[PDB]
Amino acid sequence: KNPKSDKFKVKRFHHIEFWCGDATNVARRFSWGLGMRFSAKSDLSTGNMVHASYLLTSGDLRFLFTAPYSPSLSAGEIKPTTTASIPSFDHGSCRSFFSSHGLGVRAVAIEVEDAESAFSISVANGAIPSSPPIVLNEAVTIAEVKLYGDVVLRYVSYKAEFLPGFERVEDASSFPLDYGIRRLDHAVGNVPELGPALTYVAGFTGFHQFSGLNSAVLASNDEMVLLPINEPVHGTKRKSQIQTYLEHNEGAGLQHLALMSEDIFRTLREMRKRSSIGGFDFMPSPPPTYYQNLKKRVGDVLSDDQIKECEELGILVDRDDQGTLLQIFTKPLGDRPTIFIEIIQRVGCMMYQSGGCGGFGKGNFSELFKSIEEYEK
Amino acid sequence: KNPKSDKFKVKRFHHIEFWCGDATNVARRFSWGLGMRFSAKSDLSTGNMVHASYLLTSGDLRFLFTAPYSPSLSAGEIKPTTTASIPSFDHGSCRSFFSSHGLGVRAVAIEVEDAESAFSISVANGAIPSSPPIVLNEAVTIAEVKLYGDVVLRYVSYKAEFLPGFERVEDASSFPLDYGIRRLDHAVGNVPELGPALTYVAGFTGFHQFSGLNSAVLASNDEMVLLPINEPVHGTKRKSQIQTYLEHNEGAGLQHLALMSEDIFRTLREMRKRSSIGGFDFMPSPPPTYYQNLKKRVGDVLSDDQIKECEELGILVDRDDQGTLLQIFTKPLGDRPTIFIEIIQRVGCMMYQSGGCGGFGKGNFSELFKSIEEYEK
Ligand SMILES: Cc1c(Cl)ccc(C(=O)C2=C(O)C(=O)N(C3CC3)[C@@H]2C)c1Cl
Ligand SMILES: Cc1c(Cl)ccc(C(=O)C2=C(O)C(=O)N(C3CC3)[C@@H]2C)c1Cl
Ligand SMILES: [Co+2]
Ligand SMILES: [Co+2]
Repeated sequence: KNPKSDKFKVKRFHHIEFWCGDATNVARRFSWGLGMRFSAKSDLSTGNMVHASYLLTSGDLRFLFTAPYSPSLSAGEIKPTTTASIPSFDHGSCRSFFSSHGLGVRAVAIEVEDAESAFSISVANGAIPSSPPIVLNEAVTIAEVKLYGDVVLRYVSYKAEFLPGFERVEDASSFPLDYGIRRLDHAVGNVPELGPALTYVAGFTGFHQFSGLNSAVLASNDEMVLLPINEPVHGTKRKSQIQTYLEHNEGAGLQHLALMSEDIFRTLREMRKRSSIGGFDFMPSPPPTYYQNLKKRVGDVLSDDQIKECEELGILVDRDDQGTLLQIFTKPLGDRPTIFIEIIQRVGCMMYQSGGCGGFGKGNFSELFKSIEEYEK
Repeated sequence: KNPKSDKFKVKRFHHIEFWCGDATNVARRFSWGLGMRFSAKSDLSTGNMVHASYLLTSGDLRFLFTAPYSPSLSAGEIKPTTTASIPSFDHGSCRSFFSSHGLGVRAVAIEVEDAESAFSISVANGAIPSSPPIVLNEAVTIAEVKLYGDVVLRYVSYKAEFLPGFERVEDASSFPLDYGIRRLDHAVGNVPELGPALTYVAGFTGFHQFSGLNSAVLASNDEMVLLPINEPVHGTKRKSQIQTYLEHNEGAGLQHLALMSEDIFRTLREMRKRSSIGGFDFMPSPPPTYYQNLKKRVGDVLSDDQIKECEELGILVDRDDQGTLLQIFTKPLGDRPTIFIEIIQRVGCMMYQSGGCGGFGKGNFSELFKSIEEYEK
């Protein structure tokens, strides 16, 4: 059931912004690890005396990496005279965020029809304002409300190239890496209490509802903006990974980003080639029994060769009543056991493909448990 | 003239420690960019609840990358019960350093015969103590004094593998990258006033003395520990890069690290291959006239082919009365126009090769000026 109750017109995920201590080194690591091209910058070389911001792109996926300069470079400026390209940026907020949480997502940005209306309607419906709507070069409007923890939901709307004040990067610096990643599929938050988090976010957006944790997914009208939220389940034998996250992150925050690949086998071949030379590591592969048991579960979707390819790369597979899900998880992206990345490809639900086709892989919890147990053998 | 006036026995450069906001992403970027292997770690997986520290090595060169965890993970500990592997580490000092200076070198570490004696003698001769000598697992002694700005000179001595509490890394994670870099040749500081900086450092070590700036080099007895220091020259047409450094760094600090290569042509081929895919960029190449003029200056040292190889890679060449110097500079390593890296190879002064053979390239200032002028043509 989809009531289509969005309180304002939402289009697609637009970008994800990481707050960093040094944007250069994080961006370069991510570019090589994920096969994303450098495509825009806003920094000293573009007149920005406030923050260094570098944009990576792969297909429609946009990762922004931002770090503060010394406040002294901009101590003469005031907000009317600011050289910052992202007016919501604040030196103190950024340093407080990174010292508290370490490297992580500050903003989940969605493109909307009218960012000022989205902000006003959100706040009228309980959203905690973070940064009021600001019109950038009479062309782009940006506004921010609190989502969970110190993560904001960022609204962006365009009258008619990332943001004003960002320059496209020189093609010499812009090497066309591409491992097949094409768009953000979902962005997941960890909170202490799921109920109040859902009530808050669904309250101001109108988004509808789509071991160790309880979870639920909020979705926009066409279910292309997908925001799962997790809470820990206390008192289990194995301590909840959600609780470990909250402890190491100093509270609620973004847990994982799911990136859709147009060819998950190629993406994982390419990423795994680079794991030990600057890229990303992957969680331990499931035991061979998991792949033995995949014939009975998805034998009608993937051939024996395609499932063998999954076993090589450590891919996981799940299936709902509508489609099939291929997925795999990186180790944490930084020092702390907090944020990680999921690579995903979905099969089925063709009308274009409908959002969330195949679910989010919750069947893989019991199947992995069963798998290791019967693997022990 | 070399008075050999060291006030304590100094061996070689031991390691350079960067203070980071996220050690993982910086270390992985540096590993790929410079061809250095991951060889030791101290972090949550080794029982360290205080800081994440990752060691990269290439030949004898050791780069350490350290970032703080949430203080809450170790809030129950006291210094006697600390899980930190580097006892001088302090959460507050580290966060203050990175917010003030951004990514940069916290410690220039030299190996000495007796770190406690070096500390005591240094402090008796004017050194400002930073961290008193601590004996680690009855095996290694570590102590720190202020060098300049918030950079410390770190003494390490071994009774008889990096530091106790560091684990060698699993060979799967340890990919044997190597672009030919073999050791640290010199480490350079920028200060506001050269005179008082020299008087201070030469005062407590006994080290002897070996446009836009004035500079001087302090050296140990065998001139294998080499510490150049720069000050800005004010009032020139083109603003001093030393002054720009001081402004963007919020004061004195480490300007560049010079890394000796056993084959600078191979190192630069390998690094330049990776510039646009996660590695390091290099400063703009000198004009062809510079390479035209190299026949008259070093035609007896490098063949026409070897000088052509220099022109391809943008290498610079200088020469004193004792040897020849091949050098090239990266763009800044991080967001701010502060720290960069020099790659170097020295030819001549064979006895082993004596330290500083060929100087530090100060002849390249006037030669580059002349070169661009006569290039304009
Ligand atoms: C480690 C692991 C496995 Cl074994 C399987 C799926 C995912 C995953 O991506 C999740 C989401 O996107 C979501 O909404 N989830 C809820 C349970 C519905 C899961 C947590 C993860 Cl992290
Ligand atoms: C941009 C540039 C050029 Cl054009 C040539 C050499 C170096 C260099 O490495 C320096 C040192 O190591 C040192 O002691 N130096 C003093 C002058 C004696 C220079 C600055 C640099 Cl940065
Ligand atoms: Co997911
Ligand atoms: Co130098």
